[PDB]
Amino acid sequence: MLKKKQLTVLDLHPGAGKTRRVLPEIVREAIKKRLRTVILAPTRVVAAEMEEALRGLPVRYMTTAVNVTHSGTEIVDLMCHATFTSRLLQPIRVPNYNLNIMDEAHFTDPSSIAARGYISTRVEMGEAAAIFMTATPPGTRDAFPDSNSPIMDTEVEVPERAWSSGFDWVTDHSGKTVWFVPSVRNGNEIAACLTKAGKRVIQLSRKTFETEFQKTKNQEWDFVITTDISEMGANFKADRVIDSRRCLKPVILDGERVILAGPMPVTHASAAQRRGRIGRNPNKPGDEYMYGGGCAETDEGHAHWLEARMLLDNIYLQDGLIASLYRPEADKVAAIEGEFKLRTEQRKTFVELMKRGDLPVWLAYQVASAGITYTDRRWCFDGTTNNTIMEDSVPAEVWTKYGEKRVLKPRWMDARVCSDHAALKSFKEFAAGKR
Ligand SMILES: COc1ccc2[nH]cc(CN(C)C)c2c1
Repeated sequence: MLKKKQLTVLDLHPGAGKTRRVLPEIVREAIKKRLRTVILAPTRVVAAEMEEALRGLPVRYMTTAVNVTHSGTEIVDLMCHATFTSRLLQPIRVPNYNLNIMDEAHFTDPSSIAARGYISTRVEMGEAAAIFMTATPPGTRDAFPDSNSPIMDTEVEVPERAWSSGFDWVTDHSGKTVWFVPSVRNGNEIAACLTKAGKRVIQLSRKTFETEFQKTKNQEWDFVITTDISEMGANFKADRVIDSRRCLKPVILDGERVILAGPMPVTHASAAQRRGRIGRNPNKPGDEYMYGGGCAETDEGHAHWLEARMLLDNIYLQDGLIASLYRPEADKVAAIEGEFKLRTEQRKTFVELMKRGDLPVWLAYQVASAGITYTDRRWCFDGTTNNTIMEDSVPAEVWTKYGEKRVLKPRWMDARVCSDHAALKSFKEFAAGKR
């Protein structure tokens, strides 16, 4: 696998040992060959599982995930997908890694797509080797891959709302259930229904993931209610997955606004990763997968692939050259390589709006490309009336940095800034100049 100009897709089935058995063998070989190596974890929870698997190999942990003292002699770096892309965008030297290993390489967050595009471009140029580890590479059509033990697959109607009757099979279960919901808000309503029926529920989403995931280890629980983030290598001691098979799709309408479309069907990759949370113990057959809909290729036209192009257009590769998307996912967006390339100062603004501002890529780009500076929040208030953000069915209001109460009415509307209570709270703090 470790020959230059090679990209290997390590597509062993979920629970086959990619992370705990194969990755340490690769790293040991890399260190033997003196290859400067990066290991890309999708989340800090995976970064911590990798540290355990790699314990006593010389690896530099470039993450808060882990508390380890580095010797300064490591040639193997480990960091999150998002950190890799972040450091590429910033005026910080990223070494030209000879070997690029991406774990959970199916991850469809914009920074992950961009990282794959950058790495695969370097391999295509003959500059580096790469290994993408995932049971579900781009365009997979198999929602039911092999498992360590047999799975009971049942097509069943799955609740997406509180229920009073008709789903006795959900609560009649005496084991532990991981339930994939299409949104935080939908998870909140299901979680409250289960709690009222006496169940112990933990809720996971992107913003709460590291903190809340520890509860699945530290305390007893009956249900985990999670968004699609638990597709990226999150392990549970569970015997059932309930899968809505639905997700929200960010969609850019008329180049002008982002809406959250759906819920609509997940991809086959997503369905296989949701299912792949169970059947992992060869000694525990008959884990159950209950699925509530079909799969479809809903990544086509999904805003994440356009956002990935915005990131890659702003990463230096060589002279004016621009990294392409990884070939199998390059048709998911109709974008012109370089159309989003920003001048030095606008690019700095773009980066800060993402890193400090915590704005979605698409929205960061609109602001930066309009020549607005990072701390100038007038655009949060000067949009058309149709861009008014609602809070409990009244216009949301914030005090501006000037001390004026104003209606939140952003010049560009991205539904992700107000998709749930936590998101809207964060965007109000931004509009107020609080970060
Ligand atoms: C106070 O102003 C309001 C309250 C409720 C509303 N429902 C629809 C609109 C108009 N839209 C631009 C928010 C509206 C305005």
